[PDB]
Amino acid sequence: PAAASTKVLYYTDRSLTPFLVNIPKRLGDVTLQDFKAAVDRHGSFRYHFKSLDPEFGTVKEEVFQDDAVIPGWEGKIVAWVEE
Repeated sequence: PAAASTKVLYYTDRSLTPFLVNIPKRLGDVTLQDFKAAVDRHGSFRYHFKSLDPEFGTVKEEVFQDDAVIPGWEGKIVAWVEE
């Protein structure tokens, strides 16, 4: 009966070292607004997520809408947060 959880790694322009945070939701249910809340960083950002495209393989996909579902990579989320 354990609560849902997704491991989230994200890179910012400032740091060469990525940040690690956990979101209390199942991958597939996690939305951009969930991700933004975990990051909790004000400013004008773009958000790219590591994803598997069926034609091109590993890609970075951008997500715009707050209610939009975040793609995962090997059951986790790997993200780039760019100012």
